Amino acid sequence: ERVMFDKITSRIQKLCYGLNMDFVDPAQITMKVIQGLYSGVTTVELDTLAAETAATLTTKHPDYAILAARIAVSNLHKETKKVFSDVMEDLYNYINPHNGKHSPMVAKSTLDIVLANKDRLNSAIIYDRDFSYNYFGFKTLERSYLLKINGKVAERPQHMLMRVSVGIHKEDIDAAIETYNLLSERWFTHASPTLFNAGTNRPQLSSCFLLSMKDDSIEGIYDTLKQCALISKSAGGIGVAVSCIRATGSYIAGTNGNSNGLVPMLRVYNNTARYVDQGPGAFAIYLEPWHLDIFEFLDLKKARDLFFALWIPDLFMKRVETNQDWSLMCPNECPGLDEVWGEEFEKLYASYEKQGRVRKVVKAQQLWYAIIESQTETGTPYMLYKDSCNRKSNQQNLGTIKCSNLCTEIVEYTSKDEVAVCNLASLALNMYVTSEHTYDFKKLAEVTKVVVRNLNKIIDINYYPVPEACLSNKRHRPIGIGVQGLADAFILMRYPFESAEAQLLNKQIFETIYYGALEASCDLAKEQGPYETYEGSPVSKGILQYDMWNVTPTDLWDWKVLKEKIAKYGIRNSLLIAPMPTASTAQILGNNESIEPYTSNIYTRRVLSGEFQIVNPHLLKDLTERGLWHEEMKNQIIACNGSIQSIPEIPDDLKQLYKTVWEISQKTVLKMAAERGAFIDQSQSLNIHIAEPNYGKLTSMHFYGWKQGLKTGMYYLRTR
Ligand SMILES: Cc1cn([C@H]2C[C@H](O)[C@@H](COP(=O)(O)OP(=O)(O)OP(=O)(O)O)O2)c(=O)[nH]c1=O
Ligand SMILES: [Mg+2]
Repeated sequence: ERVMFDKITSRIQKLCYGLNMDFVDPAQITMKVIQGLYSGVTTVELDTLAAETAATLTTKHPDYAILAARIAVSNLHKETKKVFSDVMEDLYNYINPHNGKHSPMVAKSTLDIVLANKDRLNSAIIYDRDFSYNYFGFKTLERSYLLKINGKVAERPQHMLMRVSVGIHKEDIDAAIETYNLLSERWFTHASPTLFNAGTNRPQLSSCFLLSMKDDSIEGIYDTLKQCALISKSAGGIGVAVSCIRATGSYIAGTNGNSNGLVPMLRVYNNTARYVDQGPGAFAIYLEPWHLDIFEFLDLKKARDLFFALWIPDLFMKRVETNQDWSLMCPNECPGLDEVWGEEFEKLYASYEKQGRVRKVVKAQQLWYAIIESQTETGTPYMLYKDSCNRKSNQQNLGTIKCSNLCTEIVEYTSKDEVAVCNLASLALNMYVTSEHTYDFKKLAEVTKVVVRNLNKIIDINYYPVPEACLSNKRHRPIGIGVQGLADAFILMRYPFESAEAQLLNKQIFETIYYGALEASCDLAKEQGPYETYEGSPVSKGILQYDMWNVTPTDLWDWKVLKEKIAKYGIRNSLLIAPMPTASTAQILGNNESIEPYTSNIYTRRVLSGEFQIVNPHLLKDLTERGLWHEEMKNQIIACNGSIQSIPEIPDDLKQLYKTVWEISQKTVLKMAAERGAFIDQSQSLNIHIAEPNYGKLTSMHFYGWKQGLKTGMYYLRTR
């Protein structure tokens, strides 16, 4: 009797294994999916209509997103070949059908390793792991990370991961399989470039590059510009130290004229970033605040493809705080201020002052408030503390570090002959919480060892866009291991972000990563010898990052014994740790970004023409299981900008747990950054969230960060 309303309900019901059926209701999906109408429709339109329908119910319970993903994945599975070696073969044999030209999508060398070991590699893969993404993390993979033939996905998520593994580990099949298992289980992820390009020809595997301007001359300026344009060709973020370029109106000997300053120079850099965007290039431009063009620099963005950062010496900060004057200089009149830091900077700068080699004197506080006025409008410039960066860098023996990278986590040496490179991965901190609410530190360490070994192998396979990058990387072998899902780990342990329980876990997590990392880096040194510039470095003198912060680790790990291992063998890598923003990879694994708390408990994702409302999944489980969740409450939470603090019916323990970043003290945020920072040998990407900007309050956040010892005081300022 008409009927046939279940039928499709059963198809949906089939993929609900393990979901919370108190809130997931297949019939609800079918009521919208039916309206399926059509005589000419089949088993392909629903699956995509049911997946979309399930995904909009993510606001009723999080398992709807898991159901949406299973529907979408099983659908992808039937439009895809199962066998890995066969997808790689088709990727290689791709003839671009309308230019005629053979255009292989994987490297011949990769495919040949694959075909030579297909039985082991094909059978190592477990396709049910493709079902472990939530809908939105799957659609991100589908959009950018799975190779397409015809505009039709050929790679399963498993196929992509296995390519990446073989791409990294080559003929080492044991390694490749181990890394496959870690990645497919989600214990860590490689950074986006690695996922895109490993196993391909053109394996541009790195994330960001750092440059110093070659010299203060048209010649110099345009070599650097070229270098930037070549790097931009290959998935490059860029940081550029620009302080050695002479100021506006300074004398040019050879044309008897006057320099045009930084601004019109940077117009060229800005247009090169717009122009070379693979076909959206972004350069971060780093200036020291003594440079005479500082005011015009802080007023420009008010240059859309440039991002601005101050490389700040302690002296400037002391001058601001004691209300003294601040001398602005042209680097051509006063050379080498950017080649030197700390005492040696303060003395040389002071000496130019005593000589009256000064182009303008301002009150330090006039410049200070130009800076924070800039930050209020654009949220830039980024605030980096030059002297902290150098004082606590294991690359010290190389010389003064002139800048950081696009996202402020990388503090590495650069020069005329060297472009610094960021080789990146992240650990998924939430995955290490046991089902018994304890933190598995030993597994964390063991995973970090694997990441180190992979990042070292990447240094050696990478396609470098300029030879100065290659030289840099091979000489010092730095690596940047970050994290994601710290907020999620806290919540899974039931710790409020500001609680003493989290503050200790926070310190222990990062003791552990630095420990494992050093341990693998030392094991690699035993096998292959220390990196070339290791003799001289603070680590070669028995000094580790925490010693530079005058911090004593907790009792969790035996540092005495590691130091003996390092004293004997050295380490393979000049630097190891750098919590980066993880914007794209966090969105794939379904964690919150990096070290950041949840910015809001309700947020939207776009998926093509779709717009989806998502509730903090930890929160939504808590609210649903306490019979508190309904639509009228969702709308109250939206009306309070994602806060649950003024909703009377939520118990105060959950309110503590689900504070948004706006409601968490930024002083605490900056403090925990300094505390884990003692075990981070580079820096960390650290935004400040102040609800409504207040010049006094911002000045006070900056000085707190500076005094805590942070290398990066502030990435972006966010106001809402
Ligand atoms: C030639 C030129 C230089 N400049 C700036 C950019 C460089 O930082 C700076 C020096 O340019 P240079 O090309 O070095 O000029 P120069 O060879 O005369 O060198 P010097 O004066 O050192 O003896 O002048 C302009 O702004 N516009 C110009 O047209
Ligand atoms: Mg010159």
